[PDB]
Amino acid sequence: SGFRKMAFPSGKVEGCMVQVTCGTTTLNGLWLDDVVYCPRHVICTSEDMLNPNYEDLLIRKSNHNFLVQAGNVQLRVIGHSMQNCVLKLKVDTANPKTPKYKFVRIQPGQTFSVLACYNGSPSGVYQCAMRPNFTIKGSFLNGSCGSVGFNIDYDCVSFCYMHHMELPTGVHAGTDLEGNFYGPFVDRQTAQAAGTDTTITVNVLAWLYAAVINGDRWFLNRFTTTLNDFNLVAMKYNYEPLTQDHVDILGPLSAQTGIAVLDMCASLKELLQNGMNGRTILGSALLEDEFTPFDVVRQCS
Amino acid sequence: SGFRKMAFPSGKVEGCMVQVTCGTTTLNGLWLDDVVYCPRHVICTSEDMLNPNYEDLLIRKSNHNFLVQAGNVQLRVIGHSMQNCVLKLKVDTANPKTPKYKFVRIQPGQTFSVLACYNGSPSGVYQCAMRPNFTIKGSFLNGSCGSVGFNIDYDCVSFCYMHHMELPTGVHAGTDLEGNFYGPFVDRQTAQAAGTDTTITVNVLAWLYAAVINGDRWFLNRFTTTLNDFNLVAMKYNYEPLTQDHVDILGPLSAQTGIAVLDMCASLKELLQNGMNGRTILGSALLEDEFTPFDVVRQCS
Repeated sequence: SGFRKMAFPSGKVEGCMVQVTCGTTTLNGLWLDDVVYCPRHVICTSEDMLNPNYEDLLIRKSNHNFLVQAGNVQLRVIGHSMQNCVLKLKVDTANPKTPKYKFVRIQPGQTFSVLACYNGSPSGVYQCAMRPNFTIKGSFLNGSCGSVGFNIDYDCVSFCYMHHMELPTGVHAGTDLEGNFYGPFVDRQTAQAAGTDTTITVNVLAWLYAAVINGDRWFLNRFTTTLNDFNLVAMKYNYEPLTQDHVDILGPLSAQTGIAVLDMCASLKELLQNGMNGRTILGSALLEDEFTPFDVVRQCS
Repeated sequence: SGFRKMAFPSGKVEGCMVQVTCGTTTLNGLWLDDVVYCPRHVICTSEDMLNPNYEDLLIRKSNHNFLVQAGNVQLRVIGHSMQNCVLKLKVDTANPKTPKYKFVRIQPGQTFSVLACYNGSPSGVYQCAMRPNFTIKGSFLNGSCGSVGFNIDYDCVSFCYMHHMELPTGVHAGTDLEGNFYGPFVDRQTAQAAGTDTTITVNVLAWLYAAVINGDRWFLNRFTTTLNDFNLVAMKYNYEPLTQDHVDILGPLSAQTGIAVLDMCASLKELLQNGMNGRTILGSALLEDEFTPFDVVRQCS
């Protein structure tokens, strides 16, 4: 029993982290088979970041301008290309520690682990959610660029995220491993608006189910409610709309606890309308939304 | 910028996890050089756990009664011994993935990473604190016994914790890697009292310093206070007494923020006496105590 925000074991990803340098800039890259992937802004100076023409800046670079270091080993670059906002450096050796992997583009509200890295060396691991507005609230100090987010299915690593930048607001933005940004962001140091962020309703409900399984039941109510009634309450509190697809994903958890989803929505409604009166749920004084239904099921199982 | 509860990268520990079976019971072991370490209650049935005589139960066992499996590999046991509450199985091969390691016994209020494992295979990693009452609030399902807690100093892994049991209260208890329990607990399925748990004051202060560095300053006050005045407030709120050793450890953080420790205690006092008025600090509605001063410094650096 008990409930912690758990990350995937990071070992399979640690063996893929490398350091990439172009000119003066050093950041993290991901070495898989004979390709190294890193943020294309590695080729920019701090002055370039105001308004970079990446194609033009990349033109000034040849294979020998890219220093790729894996531990103490030096890799030889035999090709370079830009794919969207990522650089792909073809190297002459396959990474012997390449795990089974896929590149996936995750959906807002899904969770993943981040291995935060500096100069190609891992420093820490944490679990987070992609926010509905396609930002992440991470821990990214200078030189963490190129650190990656991932999920693990027994032996396959699904890479879903590469860190690129901190917005002026302090939240973080990045790409999938094909270099397409999540959300409206660009790799340019300019003012950039993230949308209003909403709370991930299906995750909150999943976590409430986690709480019941673990013995916290005070929030359970006499009331029930309807999908439209609840969504009225959600819209007011900047919770994302709950759909029947969400209700269905919560099915196994409803089965385990014997609590119907709409009964649990009515508890959430009262929570939203009345607050927590200084009480806690699973040790938290706020409604937690970075556990998916899948996360809760896997941790309990 | 930004602040997350970060665990150490788990790779060095993943390569040490094995599965140990004696009779019907299977749990996790730690394979380092040519020794496997696991909880001695691996040799107990569920009936044995009421009141086990470990010496007598161990007598009925010989080397070939202990099945040690590392992935698909099978290890050969050439010796067994009981050290306090841990069994040490001498095997015929050194673990080739043995990192540089030490065994350390940590102090209450210090933090470490846990690799939660089931049948010798890792499932998740999280960061936690040893509570002042020598329990941990973990995530330990059936078969997590023998999962280990650790810190990492660049390349050395310092093992500090092995999980043994869940108390009837839902909190967890375990040993150092010499088999000495943290706290008053025994490896017996009987009612066991944990002391009153207190909040780790020096960690809360460290986290407040983290908050200032990250831009949350609302809690900063006009007041200051004294060590004895503050400790009056701490005792009332079940916070552990703050000493000059603690004030000193907070020195680097006081230097970075230009805020004297006692000024920050006065902010904490007002927080403790007035609550948070529905506000948050670093995204939390409660005062967080599982970051040490060292944790905060390392993450900011």
